[PDB]
Amino acid sequence: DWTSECDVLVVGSGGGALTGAYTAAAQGLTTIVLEKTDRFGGTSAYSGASIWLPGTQVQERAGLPDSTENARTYLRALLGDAESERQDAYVETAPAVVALLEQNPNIEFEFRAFPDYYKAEGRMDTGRSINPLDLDPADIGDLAGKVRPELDQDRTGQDHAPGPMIGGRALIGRLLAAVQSTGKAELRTESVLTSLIVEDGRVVGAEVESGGETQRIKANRGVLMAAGGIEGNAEMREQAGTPGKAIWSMGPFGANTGDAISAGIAVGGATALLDQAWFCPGVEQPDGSAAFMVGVRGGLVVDSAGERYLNESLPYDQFGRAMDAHDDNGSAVPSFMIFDSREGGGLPAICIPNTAPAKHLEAGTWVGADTLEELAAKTGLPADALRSTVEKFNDAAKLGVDEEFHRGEDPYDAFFCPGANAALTAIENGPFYAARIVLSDLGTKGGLVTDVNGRVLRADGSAIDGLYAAGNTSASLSGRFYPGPGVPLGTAMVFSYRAAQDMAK
Amino acid sequence: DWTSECDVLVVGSGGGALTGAYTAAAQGLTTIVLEKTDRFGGTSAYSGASIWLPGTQVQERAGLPDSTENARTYLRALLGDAESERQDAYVETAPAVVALLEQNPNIEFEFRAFPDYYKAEGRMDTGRSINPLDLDPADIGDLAGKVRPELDQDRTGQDHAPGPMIGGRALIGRLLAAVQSTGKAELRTESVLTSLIVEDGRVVGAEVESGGETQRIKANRGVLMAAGGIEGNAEMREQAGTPGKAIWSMGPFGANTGDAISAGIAVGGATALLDQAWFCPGVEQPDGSAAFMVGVRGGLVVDSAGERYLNESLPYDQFGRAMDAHDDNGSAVPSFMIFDSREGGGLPAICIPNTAPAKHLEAGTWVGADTLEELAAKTGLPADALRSTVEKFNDAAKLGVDEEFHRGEDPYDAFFCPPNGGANAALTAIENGPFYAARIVLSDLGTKGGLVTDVNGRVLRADGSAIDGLYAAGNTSASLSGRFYPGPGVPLGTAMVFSYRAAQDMAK
Amino acid sequence: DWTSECDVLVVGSGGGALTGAYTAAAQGLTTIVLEKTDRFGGTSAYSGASIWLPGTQVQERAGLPDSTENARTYLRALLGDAESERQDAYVETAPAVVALLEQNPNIEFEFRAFPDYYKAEGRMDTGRSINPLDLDPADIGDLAGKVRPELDQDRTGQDHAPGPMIGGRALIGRLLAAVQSTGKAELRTESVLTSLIVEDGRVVGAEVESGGETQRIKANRGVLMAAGGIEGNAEMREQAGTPGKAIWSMGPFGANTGDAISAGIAVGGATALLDQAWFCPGVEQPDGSAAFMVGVRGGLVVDSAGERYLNESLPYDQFGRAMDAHDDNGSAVPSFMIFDSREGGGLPAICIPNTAPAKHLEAGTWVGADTLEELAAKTGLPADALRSTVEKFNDAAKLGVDEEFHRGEDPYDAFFCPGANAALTAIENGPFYAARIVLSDLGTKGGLVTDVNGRVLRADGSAIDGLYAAGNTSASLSGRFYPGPGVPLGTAMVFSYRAAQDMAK
Amino acid sequence: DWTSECDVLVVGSGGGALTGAYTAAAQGLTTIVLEKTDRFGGTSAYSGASIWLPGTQVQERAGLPDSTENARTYLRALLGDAESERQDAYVETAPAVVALLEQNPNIEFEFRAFPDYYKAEGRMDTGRSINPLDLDPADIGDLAGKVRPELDQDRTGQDHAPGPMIGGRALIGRLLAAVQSTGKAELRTESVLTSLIVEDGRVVGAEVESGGETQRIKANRGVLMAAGGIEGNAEMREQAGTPGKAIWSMGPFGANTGDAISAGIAVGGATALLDQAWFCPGVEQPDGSAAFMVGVRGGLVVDSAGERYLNESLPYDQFGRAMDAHDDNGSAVPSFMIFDSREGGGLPAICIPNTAPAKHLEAGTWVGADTLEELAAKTGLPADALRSTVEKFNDAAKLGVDEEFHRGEDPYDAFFCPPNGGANAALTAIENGPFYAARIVLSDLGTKGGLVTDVNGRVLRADGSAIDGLYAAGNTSASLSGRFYPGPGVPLGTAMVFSYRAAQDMAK
Ligand SMILES: [Cl-]
Ligand SMILES: [Cl-]
Ligand SMILES: [Cl-]
Ligand SMILES: [Cl-]
Ligand code: NA
Ligand code: NA
Repeated sequence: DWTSECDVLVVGSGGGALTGAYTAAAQGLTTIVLEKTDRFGGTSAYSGASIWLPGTQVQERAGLPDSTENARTYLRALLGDAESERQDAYVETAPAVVALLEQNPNIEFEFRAFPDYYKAEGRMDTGRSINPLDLDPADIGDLAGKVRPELDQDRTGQDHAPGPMIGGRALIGRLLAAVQSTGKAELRTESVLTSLIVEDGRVVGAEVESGGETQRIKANRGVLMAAGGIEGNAEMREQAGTPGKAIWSMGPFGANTGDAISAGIAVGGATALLDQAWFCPGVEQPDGSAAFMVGVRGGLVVDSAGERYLNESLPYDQFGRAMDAHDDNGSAVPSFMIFDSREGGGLPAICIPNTAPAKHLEAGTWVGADTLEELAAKTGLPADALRSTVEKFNDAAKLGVDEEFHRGEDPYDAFFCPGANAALTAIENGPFYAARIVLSDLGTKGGLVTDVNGRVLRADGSAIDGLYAAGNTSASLSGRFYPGPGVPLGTAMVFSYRAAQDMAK
Repeated sequence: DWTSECDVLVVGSGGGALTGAYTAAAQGLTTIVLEKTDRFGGTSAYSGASIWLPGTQVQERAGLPDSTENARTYLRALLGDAESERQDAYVETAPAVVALLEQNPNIEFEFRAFPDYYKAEGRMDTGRSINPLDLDPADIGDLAGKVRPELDQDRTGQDHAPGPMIGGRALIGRLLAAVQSTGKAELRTESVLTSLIVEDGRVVGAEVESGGETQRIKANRGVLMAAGGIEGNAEMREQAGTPGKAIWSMGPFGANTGDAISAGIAVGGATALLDQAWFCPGVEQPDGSAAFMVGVRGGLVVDSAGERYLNESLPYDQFGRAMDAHDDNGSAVPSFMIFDSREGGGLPAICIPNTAPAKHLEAGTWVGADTLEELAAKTGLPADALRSTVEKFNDAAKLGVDEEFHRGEDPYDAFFCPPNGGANAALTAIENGPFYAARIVLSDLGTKGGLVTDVNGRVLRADGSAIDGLYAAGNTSASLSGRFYPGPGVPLGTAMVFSYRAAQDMAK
Repeated sequence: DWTSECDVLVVGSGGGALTGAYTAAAQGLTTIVLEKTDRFGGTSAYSGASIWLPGTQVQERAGLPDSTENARTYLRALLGDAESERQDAYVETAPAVVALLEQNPNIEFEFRAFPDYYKAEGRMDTGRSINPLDLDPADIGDLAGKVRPELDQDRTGQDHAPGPMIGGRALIGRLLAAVQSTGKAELRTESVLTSLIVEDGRVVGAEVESGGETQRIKANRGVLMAAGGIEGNAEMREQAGTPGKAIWSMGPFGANTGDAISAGIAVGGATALLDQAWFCPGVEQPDGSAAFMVGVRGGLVVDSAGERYLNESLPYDQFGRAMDAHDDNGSAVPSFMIFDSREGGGLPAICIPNTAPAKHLEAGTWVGADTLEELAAKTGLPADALRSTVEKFNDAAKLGVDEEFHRGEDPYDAFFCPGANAALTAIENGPFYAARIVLSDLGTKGGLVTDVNGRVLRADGSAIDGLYAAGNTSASLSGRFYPGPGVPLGTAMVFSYRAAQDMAK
Repeated sequence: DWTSECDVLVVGSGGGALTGAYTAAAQGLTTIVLEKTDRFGGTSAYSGASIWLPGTQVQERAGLPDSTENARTYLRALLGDAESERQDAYVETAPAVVALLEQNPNIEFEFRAFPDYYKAEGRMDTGRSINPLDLDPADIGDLAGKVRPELDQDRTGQDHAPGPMIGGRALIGRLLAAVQSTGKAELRTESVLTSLIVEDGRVVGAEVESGGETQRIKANRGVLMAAGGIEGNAEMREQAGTPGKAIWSMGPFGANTGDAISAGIAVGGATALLDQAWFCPGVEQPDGSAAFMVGVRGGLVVDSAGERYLNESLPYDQFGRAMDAHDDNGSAVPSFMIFDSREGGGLPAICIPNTAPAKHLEAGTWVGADTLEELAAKTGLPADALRSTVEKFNDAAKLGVDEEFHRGEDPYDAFFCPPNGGANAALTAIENGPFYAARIVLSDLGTKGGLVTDVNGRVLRADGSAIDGLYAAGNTSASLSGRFYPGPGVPLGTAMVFSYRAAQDMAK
């Protein structure tokens, strides 16, 4: 009947999942971690591993003037009372999560400056998020080769490049080492959750595919599903009304297809926010995929009418949401980023992965021209509107003020730029370029409804015993907002920890 | 006649070239740097930026027990008296080069452990080489985007990945910022030396292609040619008898085609060591290129007879030279690296660039099999020999001693191995299938033959006389190291010292 | 005539002096540093090496929300307009000093939390001061053995203990290595300034004793005198009306006897603030010296009448100034710190150097008793007043409020303490102890009048050509205030730098 | 009858004792720790807290190429088959001890480079030992003040200096916090074991003095005696034939007077190796005591005949043993360390505690002179021999080779030497006067002879049988290392492994 048995079954291997697994395994509960693909970490591995866990011992070490209450105030100011109990659990539990994790020899974080994303009471203009320290891959042995590589390697048929493991690779490599060190955890790759097993109304285990064979794994205390969102599943996204496209998602291709959300729905779990994502502008690639565009430091962006319609320096989720709001049957998706040869043909932003300009020009995702009139012809933009847009923006750059969209009036805008306003630079030294910008995502954020301890709830608010969800398998407490750097990982980690604690009671 | 004029004309933009440029420009000499391609740095940018500049203030700050004389002793012990004057200039000048460079706010180095490569008096088992600190690209402005990206990006149609600039990218980014900061230097890309201009027997400038137009650039004090070797030029390699192949070279494809060496020969420069390179084993790629294989930590290697013939843990140049020495009509090039599934299908070494196993297996550069007999059939190796080779190696791993090739009896062999191995961290049994065989070819990190030079980088004629106004350093010059790669950073260290000395000579 | 020549002659080898020397030597000026004793560093070597240099790249790395203007506002709020130009130069120049120093491979700093000392607009409750990184003594070669050792070694006939060089020893060891690295500087020990040499009204060099021989050293650009204060000169202190005593000073015994201040007076330099010091409470030692008492976390303090008279948690300079104000009798100098056995007999504060309780008890600097009545008899304190004082304090601890002196109503009070108020802890588990507390100092702060570039001024405000002063050789811009951690070193370093820059013009 | 009762009674509070206590208390056994003095930690607190626990998770996290088997090979190569079972238990159990301890939130270690002490198969030239992380005293509350301070404070009437707790202070502070955190342990100071209580041939408890009153404490599972060696007991040392002197021992004055070893003998425990110690050269102090001399980086050493007789750069135990071997009725004890004014009068080594040169000169433990002839007169050395010895050594320094004692031919010798020496960083000419001679005596870091034990720490009788209920570890026990100090951290590492194993045995 049962192929194996454990106390805590964890589905997925991102930051949340591994934090849940660690929490369970470190207090003596036998734990099995199931990863679908041949690598641990998912999108978490791709990430910069900024983590929004405020008011902890990490920020105390840095002498940061902030607190749990200040962070609570910020969330409340942005999110309102919707999900206030989960907002409270999120900020209140951050210190304990960080304390537990840093008690492991394989884990250490530090504060790294990066501004919160909205002007509101409680905002930190320099940020409050933390990051794992760089990791020498030699220091975790055979685990390094099981961590998913960064986007710049993973989508070009490559494994890790020669430096240290940084960002998400450090996060996942350190979490894995921690989980392994407990001696209470079994880490499996190529093991796919297919359905949950329910007895007398309680989730008691799961059915799983690996090795072509199907298995049944018993979970005495519970199942934590932290297996990502629906971002890779075009059908679910289209049914939910999610903007963007699977092909533009920055999740690992084919990994996060909503399997855990579906398995949860099948046993009665309610869902929410399925039309929402962690949005970002994406630089369209030759193969139809996208690259995360972050840290804009020049150029401007136009809709298909050749006009500016947003502050290009906006945090990525707000940028993406403005694309979607402006879009009318494709007038803003794609949009076009217009820039000159100031950076030798390079686009003035950080693009992940970072495809050379020559490949884009060869494929036609970018076009270049000696004049704006010619650029307009090649892109389908109106020449007069485009010329007029650029002249107006260049006047704004001269004055150092953008009266139309107020670019360069916020610490986030200034943060990425080294004239009168560092964020406003004239577009004037040809050749000129236009890059297609699409509506990408860093995962979706809709999913199973959960309570403050990660328990999956039915439509009436009752808890499905034995079943927990966190990360993008769960509907985010953040609703339509991306409050600052590290919220996706921070929420994932806090609720995975709380789920494991609940299972331990 | 002249399109522009400067005091010091530098051809190339690797570590050496930029160090020469900095040295000239920082003491007031107007300098022009010509880079052939659209990015600065060449192979130097690809490098790990380990630099063998011993006995300097950098190693003092690490409390390293070493000195100029200890380093001199090591070179002498390996190289003998051949080029002893240039050996002396190399070690004696290192401290002044480092001191000059670290004076610049854009440049700082630190010691990083990595062992010297030969057992000899003066060897540092932990190393003595230094590296530039990681560099936030934001700290050098628009120069970051002009630095050539790492191999793992540059050969897949990509620009820099998101972290800091490290290794060669930090080296070149910092050097460029230093050169720019002088206010005496002009840095040019897509500018190609075609020939040297000689008046009354003196090199007085150069002819250069850029923008489809040809230019003539006057050099009042001299021309420093640090434009790399012949690695990318199959013809020059074949004429010279150089082993390996241009496509297997780890230099940037098409950059280093021996142009400066040819230009030097054309004005009377003598050459030497043209059959020599900085060799390394390369993991054959699906497209016929190679990947630098360094830091071997498992597996074994066989020739086409299914037998071991070298210590697989040898420093890369010695490994390469052993392939070439063993090779008889292709019996050792390619060789086959045999490994098991201990690392989940990964090859137990550092491969640059790091192509995923699945691509290799799809292309057939690697083959996998559940047994050795089958692995032998898929590679052409004799099954009995292969099986026997692996059993014997596995016995050696059990005992912790390799009596046949003495692998794991040297700090270099140990340095790259992970913990919790056996008796000998370099000897790990090949026993948990599936088993794999990867083709290994004779790659290079540049060639090291070229124009004959003196202690101040001046290009010499066959009779030993100096061609006035003409200097060479880096792989445009014949290396003082001859047939030896003494330790980490010798190619960059020699390039940097002699570029500095050339610029100092021009300043007299 | 002249024994040697240099561009810049620096007298002293504390943080200021070496920073001045570095600034000169790093831009090509030949520099000679003269240290009186056989070790470099003076009191600076003894220090914790907290440095109040606000709004620099160091605090930017830590994401600290502060700025030059915020720091300027704080000084102005405390100090008023007296010395406003020098207040401006101090805060405005801090970034450049830090930038120059961190450009040297031997120097790096980091922010370390430690609150500013007064409630006022611009205060950083977590601080804004910075510290040199720990230094492995092996990394600076033979220089390590030329750095003065910490107080816990230096006053017991010892050289450096085995760990890294930290605090002032790291500051001085890194500054020395930086100065040496320039190849433009000569570092001399056992070389004592005796008088300045003036030609045509310009200071052109100095007369110096070393090796029993007197020398004359020519200074082409100038002489920087950063040779400490008058703290070790009982006569100068008495003449000036400086409270405390030379033996109680935490300066190195006999080093800082006001030599440079006298030499300056002798060529026409005006002086100011000579009755002022950087004050601190000191734990009286068996040999009549003192130990810096900092980070009070328990106990209470009484005058000779057995009554509390100050907030015992005050920053040290305010504590010291309150002792002096209350002491119109020897009634407050000594005072008595009353504590119980909560810390096993240890005094609840940090004492530098840290003499064992058993030595104090043996010498009678401390007394112990099973009751307060007996403690009073052994100390001379009135028993009833003492008992009553402790009971009242204990009631305050119970309520969590000290109505009499408002202890525990400030971030500085809280910072050092791990009931209702962490700073108020009942004194109730015997045996009970009384330790004598005297009015110590961390150097005096009166001296030669100087301008924004460190030039020594005459009584009419005119500058004595060729002559500069900084650190405690100079009258501090801070007047009667110690604004926060690192002001003594920060002012010393900024004005030494500015002096060297002025000499370079 | 019984004053109190516990499952496991631990005598002593050094690293071993507290590790035993933790092991017992963390798995639910009630534990009482008895410390004789008013501070916890003993010599362990004084130590650098290097710990030789190879092949554990700690060295894995540093990527160190080493293993259990490599370590086993090293011990076997030095020690031979004598105590091979205990050698095996030591290396095999290290990982589990580390794992258990690092599971506690108060404990974390890291690898720190420091070479193993002998040239032999399995030596790590960089070392394999680990150290506790620096500890903020605020993180363990009232326990910090109960930890014995470092030597540089403890022997001058001082408590902890102002930095973090490091070395032994960190080790003991973290262990204490871990023990306390179990909620199963009672930590007592000023509680002195006087004798063991035996019923029907089983040790069932102990008699203990504290508060002037005598107590009887029942131990249901057993008594672990980890109360140090005989180092502080001149009578026991003289009876055993131990070289050195109590007054020169680096143990805390009066703490380790062999009380547990005597108590064990009294109930039938056999003893071994009582004439052995963990030896070191000691710089003789004004008060007749000594200071650990480690990390020699200059000077030379002579016997009373003014001649060199050993490699001065030898690891401390080998240095000490060479003094003892050469000594003939005081010809080598004291020896004289001869040095010049290169370091301003400082002795070229690390001395713990670090008494200023002026105090030595004032007391006459050191003498200074402008010439070697005079230095000789003041020390009782022959002038000609001394002069000749120094001239010969200076020639060796010039050549960079010491043909007589081969100093500077080993990674340990090099490890402590600053840069920019000459040919050999360990050999520096003695030539810039004044010249100094410092008296060097035969100090110790504890003795290593004591009660015979098995792989689980059980005290054995002369016939090899185990005394039920009785365990010993650390220097209360005879060391498995015999006459050898294999590398850094062996005294603490053995103490900790056998204390853990004893507690595990008691838990069965
Ligand atoms: Cl983020
Ligand atoms: Cl190299
Ligand atoms: Cl301060
Ligand atoms: Cl040791
Ligand atoms: Na790539
Ligand atoms: Na001391």
